[PDB]
Amino acid sequence: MPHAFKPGDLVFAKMKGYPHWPARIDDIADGAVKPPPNKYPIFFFGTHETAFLGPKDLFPYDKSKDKYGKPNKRKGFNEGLWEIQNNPHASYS
Ligand SMILES: CS(=O)(=O)N1CCC(O)CC1
Repeated sequence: MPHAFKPGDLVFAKMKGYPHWPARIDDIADGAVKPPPNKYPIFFFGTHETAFLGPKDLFPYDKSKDKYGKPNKRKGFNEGLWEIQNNPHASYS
């Protein structure tokens, strides 16, 4: 059975107006801004941006890759696909 989400989990993250996007649950660094209650820090591969999202918008990567892991025109997406597949736990600072 599933556990709750935890830092390092790989997902497709969905925001309004964007296709399901390769992403990870981030850690919060000591001294860094924490997300709101009930939200996780989501690092989106390719664009390297963070947003705060709840589980409803988070699709586990293994299960979802066959549907969502196809090239997309949007900026950063295809770079994103390479990252999540090839070095999803790397520092992208
Ligand atoms: C799916 S995306 O384009 O990487 N996206 C992440 C950050 C958000 O605020 C909007 C842009």
